[PDB]
This record gives sequence, C-alpha cells and structure tokens, in this order.
Amino acid sequence: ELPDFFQGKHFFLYGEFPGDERRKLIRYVTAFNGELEDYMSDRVQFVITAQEWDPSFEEALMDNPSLAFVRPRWIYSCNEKQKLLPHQLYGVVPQA
Repeated sequence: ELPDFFQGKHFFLYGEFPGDERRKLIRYVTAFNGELEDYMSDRVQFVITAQEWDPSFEEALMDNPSLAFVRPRWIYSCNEKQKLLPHQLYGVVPQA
C-alpha cells in the first residue's frame, strides 16, 4: 500500500508554483500522509518552495525555528525512492 513517511509533518507550499506542480506536491504529500497547511502558522514544519529565500522566512523563523525550507525536488525524490529523505539535501538557504 501507501508508505506513510510524512506521518505527522505539516507542509506549506510557499512559492508561485507551475499549477500542476502544486497538485503533484499536494498529491505526493497527502499521499504519504503528509499534513498540508493553507497558511504559515506554528503547525508548519516544512515550507516547500520552488522560489527563492524570502525575508518572510526570517520573521517566520524568528517565531518558529523548527522550520525547514525545502524545495519540491525533495518531495519528489522522496517518493521516487519510497523513503523519507533528509530535506537537508534539498534545502533553501538565503544565499549570503
């Protein structure tokens, strides 16, 4: 059946996404039993973004440090292996 590695992890798609991508994500997330948020709030553990580092992150960060800023590629490869991959490999850091 369906592997449930996103168990109790909440996501947030931050970017401007290529329409069907958002779908894929959501498909893939919920598919793996991921939780999906409709707004940045304390529940969030991973912010998925195709976009680039945003000042927003920081303030969000300095209010909820646990945050991960991963790029979609993670969510894919995750499925693409049927395993929880360290988001670190697919991270988003302000470049500076």
